[PDB]
Amino acid sequence: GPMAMLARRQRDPLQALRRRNQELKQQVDSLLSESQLKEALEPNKRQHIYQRCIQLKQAIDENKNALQKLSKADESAPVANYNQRKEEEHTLLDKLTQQLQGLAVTISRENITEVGAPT
Repeated sequence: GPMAMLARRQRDPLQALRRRNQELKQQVDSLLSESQLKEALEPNKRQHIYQRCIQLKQAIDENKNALQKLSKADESAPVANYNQRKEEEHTLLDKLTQQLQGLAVTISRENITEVGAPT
């Protein structure tokens, strides 16, 4: 068509995924922005942050699954820096996973109301 001049040329799934990963990071930073607020000391907000944390964690794990599935070694695509960027992407997403996971548990243990196991 009349758009035969795409300078982007986003072939590699790594680039598409990285775009989404960068977006996830912005959401994580935003979540931390909530956990950084004094108004977030509100008991109710803790559960709300906990919910947002689980959602993002699910999203990152989803990307991690996608990234693992987009490892076409049977195809002549993984060339040196390709595998390097793929591994480094694991490093970033993993820390974000741990960042949320650690925070989530920390917040989840702010609900020390039930000291037993009721049905």
